[PDB]
Amino acid sequence: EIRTLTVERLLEPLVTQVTTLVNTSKKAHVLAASVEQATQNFLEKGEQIAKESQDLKEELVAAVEDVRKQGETMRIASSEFADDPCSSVKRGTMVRAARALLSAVTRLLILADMADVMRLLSHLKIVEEALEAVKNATNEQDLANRFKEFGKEMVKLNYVAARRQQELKDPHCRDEMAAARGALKKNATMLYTASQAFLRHPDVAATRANRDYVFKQVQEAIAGISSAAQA
Repeated sequence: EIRTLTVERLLEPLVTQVTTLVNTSKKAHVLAASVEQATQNFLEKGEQIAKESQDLKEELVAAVEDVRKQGETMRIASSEFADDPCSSVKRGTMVRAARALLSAVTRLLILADMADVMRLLSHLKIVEEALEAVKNATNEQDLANRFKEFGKEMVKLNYVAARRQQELKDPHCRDEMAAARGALKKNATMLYTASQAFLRHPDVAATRANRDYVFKQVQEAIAGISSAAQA
């Protein structure tokens, strides 16, 4: 089971059409027709997904093509089944074709989910590194510049993470991710202020300790986002 509203919404229609068709001459052709409809509009959504993706693009395209083939096989098998409903052999061919189709679909979706997660994680690593550079700055000018860079990454990460957050079906996961994201945002300001406090008083041990501690909180928050995002 993969939990994502996009996955569930793309899956639902096709799977229900197919399941119904597998569970039952004029009307059989109708069911087959519905399955073909579901198949083709799912195919639309799929090639769109393939286009939009920035990670694992080629693979997604291939997976879409594979869905196209299994869809054709399924159509043929299902019409030949429709023409002769009580045929056990034709039924068997149809059902095998159906399993093959759903499997292809499933592969496509799992691949896609993986692409999304990988985008998010890429952003997270980039932001983590930018904040580490904030932590390690040695004067007010370079601190300001590293924070400038961090901001530019942070805005990319924020939409991606929010999008992901919107996809999670389980509200426990959803809200957990919201808290990790809030914590990251909060700790970025605290990191900046702590680094400022250290630069202003490098003599005082408390400041270096607090800066270090905050950066640890940042790392926890980031880990928390990636964890909650992978359900």
